[PDB]
Amino acid sequence: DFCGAIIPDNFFPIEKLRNYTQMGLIRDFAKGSAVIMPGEEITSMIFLVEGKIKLDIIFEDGSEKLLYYAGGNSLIGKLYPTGNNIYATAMEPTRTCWFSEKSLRTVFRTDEDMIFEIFKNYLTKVAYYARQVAEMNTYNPTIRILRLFYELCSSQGKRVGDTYEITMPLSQKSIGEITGVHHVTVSRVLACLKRENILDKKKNKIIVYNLGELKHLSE
Amino acid sequence: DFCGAIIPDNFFPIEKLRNYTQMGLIRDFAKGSAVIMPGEEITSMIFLVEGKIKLDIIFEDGSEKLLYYAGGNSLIGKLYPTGNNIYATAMEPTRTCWFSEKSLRTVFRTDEDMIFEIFKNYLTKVAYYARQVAEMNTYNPTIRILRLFYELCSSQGKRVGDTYEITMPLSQKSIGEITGVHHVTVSRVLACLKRENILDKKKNKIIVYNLGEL
Ligand SMILES: O=C(O)Cc1ccc(O)c(Cl)c1
Ligand SMILES: O=C(O)Cc1ccc(O)c(Cl)c1
Ligand SMILES: O=C(O)Cc1ccc(O)c(Cl)c1
Repeated sequence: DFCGAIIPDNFFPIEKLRNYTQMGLIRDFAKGSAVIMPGEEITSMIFLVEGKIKLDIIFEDGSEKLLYYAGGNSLIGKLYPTGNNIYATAMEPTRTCWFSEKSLRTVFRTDEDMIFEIFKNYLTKVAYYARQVAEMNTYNPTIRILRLFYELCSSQGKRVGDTYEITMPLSQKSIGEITGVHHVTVSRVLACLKRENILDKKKNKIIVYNLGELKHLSE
Repeated sequence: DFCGAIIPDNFFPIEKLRNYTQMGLIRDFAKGSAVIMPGEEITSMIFLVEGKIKLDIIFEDGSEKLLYYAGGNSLIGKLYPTGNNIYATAMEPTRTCWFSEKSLRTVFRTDEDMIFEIFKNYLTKVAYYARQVAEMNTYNPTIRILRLFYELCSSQGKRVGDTYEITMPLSQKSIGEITGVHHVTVSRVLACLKRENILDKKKNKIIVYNLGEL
């Protein structure tokens, strides 16, 4: 039920939509191709059967920002017009299933539970972005990075000996995209955390040596 | 079906839920009372039958921010736990209707259209906050105040003579709450826009003398 998200990646997946894909339209996308073209008006939920999509917002002046990443069993909830210009691209070969409003009616008539999984998915997203705005108005850049690593360890940290391991690739670029923080500050904070023997943000893994001090510093 | 919003106030109203409130639980709140108490686990959608609610988030250090205002026909979508601490107060006497998951099944088994109205309401909320995150990572505080005014004018501004008039109560305080800007910046921007002959943020109205400039 739990509709929390720490990072804007794989928001509340709904594997069970796989059972309904013959009610929608299968559309495939080569690596680097546009799932949602800039300016295109989308009026379908887009279910990600397999692959990976990066979904950005583009402003009036052409400026572009990450909204989220999506992988297998993710849902793009763009059933109605929103006034935002979205650009979504396939990061690898990607199979999607596009569900119109009418096709969704057929889904819910078959399985009423699908309704509530989609509410979960929407709610996850609201809670994540609403919190993020508030947090950006409350904590400074270094604090946001520390709060991110703390929350991530608290959530996903697996006790390996005297440490917690977070088994994920989280690049410096992505931490910047997520936190809004510029690259030099991201570099500097990561480097201190490692020099202070607190955490070591590696390529394929984050090792937290001293979670109590990360928590303390995040405050 | 338009799911845009400029102001985090009265997100996508669903007046038709008025038809189904006998399927939920009616709860009234006096002015100043908590609809959602800080630290309360909410597992209900809450429909606002009449009145007005200010809905905030609270962080672990007790610091607090506005998420949104809500009036008649508004929906609070907190059906499941989110991990956020939410405090929602009645700004005037307010009648609410709480829908559990169970009761929402009853509603949807009666009228399938209500599922899509709820999707519209959620979508409007995701589109609002997601844009705002990105906006905050792209544009400095002053530019976000100027974007607020321009967007407001070209959606709601009625072309009256030489100027542009937007009929709404938008206080300096709430301009800050929305844009994330400190009160002193908001004053020093607004008193500029009047002095330059571009905008006047009077109490009840907003008069844009030059939209091209804005
Ligand atoms: O990934 C698949 O399920 C099939 C698929 C989809 C999209 C593509 O561009 C390719 Cl090469 C294959
Ligand atoms: O399309 C929008 O404006 C925002 C958005 C983007 C992607 C999604 O999955 C959702 Cl629910 C909304
Ligand atoms: O509960 C949250 O975490 C955020 C939130 C608040 C109010 C709402 O109406 C929704 Cl859909 C989400």
